[PDB]
Amino acid sequence: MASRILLNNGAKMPILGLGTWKSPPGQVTEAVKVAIDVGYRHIDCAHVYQNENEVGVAIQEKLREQVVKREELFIVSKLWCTYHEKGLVKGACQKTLSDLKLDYLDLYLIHWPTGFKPGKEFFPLDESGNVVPSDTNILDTWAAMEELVDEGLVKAIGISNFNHLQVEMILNKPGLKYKPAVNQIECHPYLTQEKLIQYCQSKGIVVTAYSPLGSPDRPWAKPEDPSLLEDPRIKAIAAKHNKTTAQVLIRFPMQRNLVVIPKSVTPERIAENFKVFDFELSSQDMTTLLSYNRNWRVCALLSCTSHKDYPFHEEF
Ligand SMILES: NC(=O)C1=CN([C@@H]2O[C@H](COP(=O)(O)OP(=O)(O)OC[C@H]3O[C@@H](n4cnc5c(N)ncnc54)[C@H](OP(=O)(O)O)[C@@H]3O)[C@@H](O)[C@H]2O)C=CC1
Ligand SMILES: O=C(O)COc1cc(F)ccc1C(=S)NCc1ccc(Br)cc1F
Ligand SMILES: [Cl-]
Repeated sequence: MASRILLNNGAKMPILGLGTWKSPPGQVTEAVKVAIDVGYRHIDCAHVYQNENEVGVAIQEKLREQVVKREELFIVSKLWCTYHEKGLVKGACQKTLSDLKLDYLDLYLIHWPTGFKPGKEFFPLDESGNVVPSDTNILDTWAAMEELVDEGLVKAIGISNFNHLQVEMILNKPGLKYKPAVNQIECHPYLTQEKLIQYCQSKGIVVTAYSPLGSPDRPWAKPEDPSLLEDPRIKAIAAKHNKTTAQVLIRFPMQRNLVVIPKSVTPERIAENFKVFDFELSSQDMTTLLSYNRNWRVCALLSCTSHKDYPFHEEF
């Protein structure tokens, strides 16, 4: 397959990127260096991951080494929930830029539709454990994102974890200046997301699939949870193609016209996960993988579920 997808800002985005959530700060610099050495040109980052400085060390070294040019990289980060305030968006973006050693981002996403009270804590709680909301809505936050484009800090803006009706609100915003380029959502065979994907694609938004391997390192994993990487039905498809289960799980979203961002800090796996451009899943394989949907999410959070903008009460 072709390696990049055209966005509605006119730029091209690599369809495979390296995820960095949970990548330890003492390992992520090497992970990103290895990734760039073996062909990755897209890194998915976020301020809340607490490792952007270390990701940036790698990016900067590979630019300095002239392994790559800046124009050939596609660096993504995300505005955390405690920075949904007109007066905080630019500084949040600029902190990310400073940490990543960059003068622009290729794509900057609203990480979640929910705004939280600003302050030092990423999840400010009341004494009963509910997240403390911000009164600032997704439309005013979007206008603040648009300003970043108009200041040259970011080349594209988008959204993440927005449900159908939240994407629609964005698209229906009075005075909308820039459409979202991307909606980054969880997507894998147990959470296939057909409805939200069709809605977004029909509107020209590119979808990025996160947790494509089912996030086995998620901190809240339980033993009885389903496991994509161990599912013998998926292992059988992999065996048939002489690929690993992870490689099937990465190729799957690619053939749905999605971008996909598997995370690893293991050099061998970083390389394995990139070797997904020389085989094709059949239509029958694709439909079979889709059939495994069970509406199972890695990323949900009870403390945020009353927030008026919490995204997953809607069907999609
Ligand atoms: N926008 C949002 O709200 C969210 C964004 N994301 C983004 O998506 C990225 C990917 O999702 P994430 O939840 O991290 O989980 P993934 O589904 O990418 O799974 C990562 C886990 O899979 C392991 N792994 C990686 N490659 C292989 C392989 N070839 N064989 C076996 N195991 C493998 C990793 O181990 P190891 O590292 O030890 O090799 C790690 O434990 C995140 O890192 C982040 O960048 C994720 C969640 C939410
Ligand atoms: O979010 C990430 O990218 C990956 O996950 C995280 C990454 C972090 F660095 C810190 C927390 C999370 C959590 S707990 N994320 C889930 C989550 C957060 C906020 C809301 Br609204 C709902 C929700 F489901
Ligand atoms: Cl963030």
